[PDB]
Amino acid sequence: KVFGRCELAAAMKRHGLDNYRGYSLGNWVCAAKFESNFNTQATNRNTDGSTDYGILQINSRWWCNDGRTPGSRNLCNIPCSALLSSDITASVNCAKKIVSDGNGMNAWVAWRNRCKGTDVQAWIRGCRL
Ligand SMILES: CC(=O)N[C@@H]1[C@@H](O)[C@H](O[C@@H]2O[C@H](CO)[C@@H](O[C@@H]3O[C@H](CO)[C@@H](O[C@@H]4O[C@H](CO)[C@@H](O)[C@H](O)[C@H]4NC(C)=O)[C@H](O)[C@H]3NC(C)=O)[C@H](O)[C@H]2NC(C)=O)[C@@H](CO)O[C@H]1O
Ligand SMILES: [Cl-]
Ligand SMILES: [Cl-]
Ligand SMILES: [Cl-]
Ligand SMILES: [Cl-]
Ligand code: NA
Repeated sequence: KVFGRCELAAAMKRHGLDNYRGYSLGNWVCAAKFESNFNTQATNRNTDGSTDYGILQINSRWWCNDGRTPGSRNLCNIPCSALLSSDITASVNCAKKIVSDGNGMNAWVAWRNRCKGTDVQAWIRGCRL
């Protein structure tokens, strides 16, 4: 599923991601834009053999099981394929664990390089919410 911008903002807010660990909704929408282009089916292979999955490009080295990242963890206790669902519940629940793990949203490379420090509230402009 390719979400619209406000559609994704609304889904994230409903699932309690807005202001989670102090990160306003626009931070999360910006992160999703540049991680996945709002596409729940996005995947990307990393140099270490891990893969990033879904709307928030969650990495199999730490967070989910894909059976092909030897020596990795599965800290969200989920198959990585669950992070590709049109329903973003699994991705949001896992993202809450990630952003709580010490480094905040710096876990998302695209957030750190393209969203952090910018006018992220613009990502929810026009949305009813
Ligand atoms: C080349 C490149 O940049 N590729 C991107 C991927 O790196 C990225 O997916 C992210 O992958 C990184 C690296 O594996 C991962 O970051 C690591 O996360 C773990 C878990 O949170 C950290 O370990 C914690 O460190 C804190 C701080 O000391 C400890 O307090 C805590 O106890 C540790 N937790 C555990 C379980 O040990 C690592 O420190 C951290 N490493 C680095 C270098 O930051 C991110 O979590 C991954 N992000 C996501 C969203 O999964 C991927 C993301 O889409 O994007 C690639 O492009
Ligand atoms: Cl957009
Ligand atoms: Cl594995
Ligand atoms: Cl980047
Ligand atoms: Cl915001
Ligand atoms: Na894993």
